[PDB]
Amino acid sequence: IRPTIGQQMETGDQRFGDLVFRQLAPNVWQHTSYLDMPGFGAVASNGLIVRDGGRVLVVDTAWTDDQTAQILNWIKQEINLPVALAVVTHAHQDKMGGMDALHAAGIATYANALSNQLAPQEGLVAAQHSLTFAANGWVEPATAPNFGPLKVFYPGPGHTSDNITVGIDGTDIAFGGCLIKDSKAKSLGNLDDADTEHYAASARAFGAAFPKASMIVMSHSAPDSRAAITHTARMADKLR
Ligand SMILES: CC1(C)S[C@H]([C@H](NC(=O)[C@H](N)c2ccccc2)C(=O)O)N[C@H]1C(=O)O
Ligand SMILES: [Cl-]
Ligand SMILES: [Cl-]
Ligand SMILES: [Cl-]
Ligand SMILES: [Cl-]
Ligand code: NA
Ligand SMILES: [Zn+2]
Ligand SMILES: [Zn+2]
Repeated sequence: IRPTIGQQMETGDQRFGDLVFRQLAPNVWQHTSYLDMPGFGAVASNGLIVRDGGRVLVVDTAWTDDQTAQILNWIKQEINLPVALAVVTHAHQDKMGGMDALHAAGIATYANALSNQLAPQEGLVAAQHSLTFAANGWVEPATAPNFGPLKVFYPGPGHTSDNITVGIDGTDIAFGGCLIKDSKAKSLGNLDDADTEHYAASARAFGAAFPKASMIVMSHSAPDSRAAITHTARMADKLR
């Protein structure tokens, strides 16, 4: 039950197969999957599940196809509405490891064009659709058709050059993915593929994109305050 990296079990977490689901809002769930790193233990990765009327929107895969299938299973059981689309927040295993499971389920997948271009080099499957972004980082609306409350924002390079973020419009929830670390984080996680020059501005950009989101959901920590953004940014300031 207990990851080395990620939030531990708390009451109101629902354990379903190998995954954990935490209701954040009437219409928003966090999905948590665990990659058993040999010798390091389980690494939690969080995405989101959003009910938008008669359809469900997914943010990020699990680490694996098998885990992402369990997410669909959980959605089927708990919401029992079709998954309209998945948005995946950059081309790394924690965010796009389960693309095949979404595709096999006939779920329309969207990623940053650059994530799609990077997917093959990262041993991953591209999303079937490419999000492009304006100079101010907002998704080009035509590339994000019928996204409902998923408000996609490319904050700039940080965790990766392709990392994107998702505000859940009509909620106080914004999703920073692996760009954002919790307010008590000692580390910015894996900086291997990171843009250390732009990280801070990108963390802040995310904050300013979703100025009214009080609940910040991220890949490897329990949903947190805006302090997650500000702390991530302050840590990122040291990188320059
Ligand atoms: C949680 C991480 C430290 S690992 C993860 C990602 N890495 C992977 O998905 C790798 N496939 C992986 C290899 C070994 C152990 C865990 C993940 C990355 O490089 O951002 N995201 C990192 C992050 O968000 O900082
Ligand atoms: Cl709620
Ligand atoms: Cl503008
Ligand atoms: Cl906002
Ligand atoms: Cl700090
Ligand atoms: Na890489
Ligand atoms: Zn990553
Ligand atoms: Zn990550």
